[PDB]
Amino acid sequence: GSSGNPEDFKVFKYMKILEEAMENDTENLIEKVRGIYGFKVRNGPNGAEGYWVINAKEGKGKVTYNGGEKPDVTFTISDEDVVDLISGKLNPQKAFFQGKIKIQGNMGLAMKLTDLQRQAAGRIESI
Repeated sequence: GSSGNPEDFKVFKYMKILEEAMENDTENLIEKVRGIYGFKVRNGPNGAEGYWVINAKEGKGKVTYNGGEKPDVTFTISDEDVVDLISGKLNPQKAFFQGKIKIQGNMGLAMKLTDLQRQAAGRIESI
């Protein structure tokens, strides 16, 4: 599988701000959802594939390429669609259903991850 550099992925800048943003919340909700996240991102620049590990288990929330640690939950998304998911434009719910999101749900942890994605949606209004 042709794998170009991870910087060329759209998720690069998103996961880099993910790193900050998760803990950037003043009440560091990362401590509620302490876990290790594995992001398997496909459909890279030229059919490339990437994998970043978000260590939130320590309450840090840092993302590292080939983390080496066992992620409590792992997601599988396309580099193209991640931008809508992380922006709150594309529903990870509908994405899960349509195969854009393949996540091994942890009954406790991924539900708090479900809580965090509510914040990542960036919605203020009711509809």
